[PDB]
Amino acid sequence: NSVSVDLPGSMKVLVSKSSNADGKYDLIATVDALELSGTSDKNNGSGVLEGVKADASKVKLTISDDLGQTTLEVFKSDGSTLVSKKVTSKDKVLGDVKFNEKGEVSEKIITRADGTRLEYTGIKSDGSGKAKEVLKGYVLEGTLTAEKTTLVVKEGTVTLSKNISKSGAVSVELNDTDSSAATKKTAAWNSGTSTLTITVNSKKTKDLVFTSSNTITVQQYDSNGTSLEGSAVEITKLDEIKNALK
Repeated sequence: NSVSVDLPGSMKVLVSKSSNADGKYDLIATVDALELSGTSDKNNGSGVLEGVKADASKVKLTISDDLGQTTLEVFKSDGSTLVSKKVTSKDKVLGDVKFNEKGEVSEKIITRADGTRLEYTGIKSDGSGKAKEVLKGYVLEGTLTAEKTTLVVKEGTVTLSKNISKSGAVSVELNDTDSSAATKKTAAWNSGTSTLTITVNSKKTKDLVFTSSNTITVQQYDSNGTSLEGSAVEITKLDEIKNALK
């Protein structure tokens, strides 16, 4: 009979134990009560399965040859224009995409392997939109363009801008409208260490590290302004980021 194969994206497919006369394997899957079926020229669970929703929407599940990626698509009833696409890649990152009534990308939610998210909404034909980053304990809000995602935190006269380029590189900057030389914050970004160093009155006050684990840490400098003291503290709420900008 059949063998179960575990799939990325919390799905299972049943593959026939032997091939048919064309050398092909039968595939069966049930995705949220919808039965999908297909035929594959591989034996491991990869290939294409199809079904039809009760509202006549077409559904297709594509499993990559190495079982590393799954793509679950919903189309309009003639199967020609996309409604939604959910892609789990081999790093277990999830891409959740909605399309407008003409099947152009309208909304995209990226769920990282650690569960943090980038939520892109109201996406227009120039790739611009609204953006939100969902971190552990807090949320950052901003905009999207074809060039970058910019998430903004404001505290007093200080604006902190976290940039995620179209390819995923992070840069951070700080602007302060304060004109007093004694209290105005300025800042320098070190991309190599993903660290923003804040300075007040020609002395370093703190390092903000934007880590590869999608967290922010804050570490203070000593009263001189030249060396770090203590240890970095992980931000766990938006208030703590704002406090670092005071």
